[PDB]
Amino acid sequence: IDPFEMAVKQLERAAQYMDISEEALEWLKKPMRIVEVSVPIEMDDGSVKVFTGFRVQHNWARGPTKGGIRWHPAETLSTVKALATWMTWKVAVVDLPYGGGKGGIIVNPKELSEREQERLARAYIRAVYDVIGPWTDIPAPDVYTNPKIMGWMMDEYETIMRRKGPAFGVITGKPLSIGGSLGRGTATAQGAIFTIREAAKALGIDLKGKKIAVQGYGNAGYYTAKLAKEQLGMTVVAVSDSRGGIYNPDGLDPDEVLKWKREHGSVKDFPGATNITNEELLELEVDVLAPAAIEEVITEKNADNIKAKIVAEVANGPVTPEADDILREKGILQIPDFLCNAGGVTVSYFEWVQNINGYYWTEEEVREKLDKKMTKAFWEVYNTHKDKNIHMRDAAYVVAVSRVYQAMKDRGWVKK
Ligand SMILES: N[C@@H](CCC(=O)O)C(=O)O
Repeated sequence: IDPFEMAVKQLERAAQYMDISEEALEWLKKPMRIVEVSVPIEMDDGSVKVFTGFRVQHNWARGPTKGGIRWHPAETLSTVKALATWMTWKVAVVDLPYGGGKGGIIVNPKELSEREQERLARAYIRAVYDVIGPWTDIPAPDVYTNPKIMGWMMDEYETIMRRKGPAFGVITGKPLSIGGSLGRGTATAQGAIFTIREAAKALGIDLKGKKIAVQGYGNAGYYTAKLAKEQLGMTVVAVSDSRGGIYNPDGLDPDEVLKWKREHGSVKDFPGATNITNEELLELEVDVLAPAAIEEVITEKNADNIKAKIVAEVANGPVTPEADDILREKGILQIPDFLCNAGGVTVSYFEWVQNINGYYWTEEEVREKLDKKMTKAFWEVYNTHKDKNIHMRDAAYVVAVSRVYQAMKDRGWVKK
């Protein structure tokens, strides 16, 4: 199924639940600027290979667009457009002065050396310089892209820009040595934890000593479990990676689980825990469940058997819309996927602010500001959910589209 068409259908479903003019919907259904460029690099053997690069800016009514760059062999122009459309709503729901943007290169980075990767980043910057900038379009790290490529890209942009302005702020996710920001490694987990705490407050639940289950034990899942156990004082009872899963009644130690996974390549055979599967984790009876792994793990097949009371969609769209309806019917409070993991883009916004201002904050200030933003966004989404009697995902979509529509109307782009 085409990603851009799914995004458009999602937008139309959201518009069904709110009062928006037809011209505004038609404007929002089309990216405002799409740039496709050729990216030529010199290979180590001396030959020149040309790659295809994309840079889609869906909307910039609220401010400069924001979005990461993907380096995937199966990259398409439609995926870029859909992800830029999603990024628009993601930055709108958390109330940032940002638009929607996305970039990508059709390349397999596993077969590229470090020098070839640097050449690719510099050539991409040289190609898309005319449509990016500190106040025009701020790229970010994404799949198969790391802060090292961000630093290379920033260096190339500063070289082209002749240091005439805040070249640090042209791109986020940079190393701390060059315009980096603190708390960029646990941004998603921190935002998810804040949203879970706000959900527990809204449901009247004391999380102290409660049970949490985390599916996926990568960067987001591990840090989410660790932060939950530390800050929320809850009991982490079960985790699971792509290989397998483990379950413990009393509770596990996430640091020990990560050490075991590093030692043996998987979380399986952990002492004091019973080896289980991802599925058995899904129907595990816990107060909070945080799927932080491969998307679409909750479908119609297993929606009715979910015993979780709070489902924090840390991953990108892990719940099927029919599964969404089934979970809403049972009275389970869900958190929209693009609202729960909005901590990363919020911390990227903080990094951009620090780069623009030339003044950098500490870990405590970043954590406090992230807490404030996540708490306010979640409370607004929940209030819309309760007032309009619609789904949480639908409420978040309504909030984001309403903000973007108001920004468009204030600019005079749409007269209705
Ligand atoms: N948060 C975005 C990435 C873009 C960014 O962090 O700036 C995503 O994972 O979809």
